[PDB]
Parts: sequence; structure tokens; C-alpha cells
Amino acid sequence: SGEYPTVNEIPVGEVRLYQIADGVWSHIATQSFDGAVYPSNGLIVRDGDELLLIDTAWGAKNTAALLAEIEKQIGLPVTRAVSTHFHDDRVGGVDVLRAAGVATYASPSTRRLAEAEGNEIPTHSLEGLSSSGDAVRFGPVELFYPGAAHSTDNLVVYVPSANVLYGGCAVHELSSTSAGNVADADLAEWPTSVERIQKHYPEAEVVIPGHGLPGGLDLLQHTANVVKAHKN
Ligand SMILES: C[C@@H](c1cccc2c(-c3ccc(CS(C)(=O)=O)c(F)c3)c(C(=O)O)[nH]c12)N1CC(CCCN)OC1=O
Ligand SMILES: [Zn+2]
Ligand SMILES: [Zn+2]
Repeated sequence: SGEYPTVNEIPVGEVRLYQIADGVWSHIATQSFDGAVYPSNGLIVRDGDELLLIDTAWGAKNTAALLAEIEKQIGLPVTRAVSTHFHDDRVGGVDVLRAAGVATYASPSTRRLAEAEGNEIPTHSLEGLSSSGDAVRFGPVELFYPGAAHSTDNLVVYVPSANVLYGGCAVHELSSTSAGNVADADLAEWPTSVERIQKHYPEAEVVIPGHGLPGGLDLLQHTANVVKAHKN
């Protein structure tokens, strides 16, 4: 009923949308992994009379439910999707998207890692993002590669019309107590990558983490703080 949703409102298999700004929504779903349940976020950005999707809803059935929820709540077609790194919370559901008319994109690094992991593989490669600090335009967003953080391939997304910074899994929510799933992380480079984000997007008004509640720019410093303590 208006607050940002959590698992206690999200059974696995259901998707909720949350209006972030004009023409910007997050999507929230939940999934089981290794016997625990987690929420995860993605983004939807209005692109004229179409929609750009950032990240799947963490699995095939969640992603089908996402498309249904978008049709119910927004009613514009999703034409393109970008996955911001290679893990299942970002690409699991790409096959569903591809069979629903959506053109799927990721960096070549993400595509290679997804293929090696046995995860679903976006169709199209996003060039121009291979060096930290690189940025490219993609419809109504800017894609930015900050350097290695949660993963070596993680991308962040900026919506300039609304000053919305979608950090993906390189950014944690303010309540976080540790740096999340660090299996593929670079804890030593992560603060430097976060500093790059802070320097590039100083006018961000909303910051959305890969998992958990949006807030403001403090999410970036908080992330650096929890990661430094995790490394140590
Ligand atoms: C599918 C993904 C994965 C699965 C399960 C959980 C997460 C988490 C996670 C965990 C805890 C918290 C709360 S908190 C900040 O307070 O701790 C959280 F916010 C996020 C993250 C992430 O942090 O983004 N991602 C997860 N996977 C799979 C995987 C294995 C790759 C092996 N090569 O690696 C990975 O990330
Ligand atoms: Zn991940
Ligand atoms: Zn994640």
C-alpha cells in the first residue's frame, strides 16, 4: 500500500512495481537460493511509447510474471533489456524475454561470464564499456562501467531525466550488514569503483541498490563502508 515492498509482501513468483519518478519504476521479486529467500530489484524506464528493462526478475517464472505486471500496470511494450552482470538475478529470465519479443543486451564481459557459469546469455554485446569510467547511451539511460566491485563486469545505470542512479549489485541498501554475495567480488577494488560512481553522478537524487530499499547518495558511502569491513 505504498511503501517499498519487501518479501513479506512478495511471495516467490510474484512481482511488484514501484514508481520511482516520472517514467521510472523499479521491479521487485523474490527468489530462493541455497535455502534462503532474497529480494532483488531491477529497473523499467519509459522510452517514448516503449519500455527499456534493466535486469530480469531472477528466474524464468518471475520474469514471465514481471512482463504480466508491466502489461497490467503500464501497458507499453518492453522492447529492449540490459543485464548489469552475469548472475542469475540479472540474466535468469533472458530466455523468457527473448521469446516475448525483447532484444537482450549485456557487455561482452557479462556474456562470456554468463556462458561460462551456465547462466542465460543476452543476445547482443554492448561495446564501449570495457574500461573503468566508460559510459555509453542506451535509449533513455546512460550505462557506466565503474570497475570491478560486486563482480568484474557490473554496470550501473543512470536515468538523466530523473537523476536516478541504479547501482545494481555494486550498491547495497542502508540496512546492509555485510557486502552480500561476494563469490565473484573484488573487495579491494570495490571502494575505488564506488568512488568512481560518486564522482561521475554527484547529482543523483535516488539511488537504487541491486537488493533492498532505495535511498539517496548515502547508499554509496555505506556500501564502501560495509565492503571495507568485509575485506577486513
Ligand atoms: C544470484 C546471486 C545471489 C544469490 C543469493 C544472494 C545474493 C545476494 C545478497 C545476499 C545478501 C544480501 C543482504 S546483505 C547486503 O545485508 O548481506 C543481499 F542484499 C544480497 C547478492 C548480491 O549481494 O548481489 N547476490 C546473490 N549470486 C550467485 C552467486 C554465485 C556465483 C558463483 N560463481 O553470486 C551471486 O551474487
Ligand atoms: Zn551478483
Ligand atoms: Zn545481486
